[PDB]
Amino acid sequence: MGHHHHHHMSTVARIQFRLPDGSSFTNQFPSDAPLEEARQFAAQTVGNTYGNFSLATMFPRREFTKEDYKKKLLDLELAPSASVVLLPAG
Repeated sequence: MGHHHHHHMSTVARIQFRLPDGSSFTNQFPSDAPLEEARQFAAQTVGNTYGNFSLATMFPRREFTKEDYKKKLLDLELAPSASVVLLPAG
């Protein structure tokens, strides 16, 4: 685009966990911390409600795989902010 200044403020990522309810909750996830943390954190809240929900990013909409969870957050460019999409099954 036209810049040459990256990495200076911080080294963490921000994700917004949404849901069918309409609202969403924002959390703090480092650029290295596992992505599953956001998944388990949301699931731990309700315990058992969504069931078989699917998590994905807003754009460019590429879906999430088993590797996306095991790996870090910034691995898929989540910093400094990102959005998710819940696809519950019931």
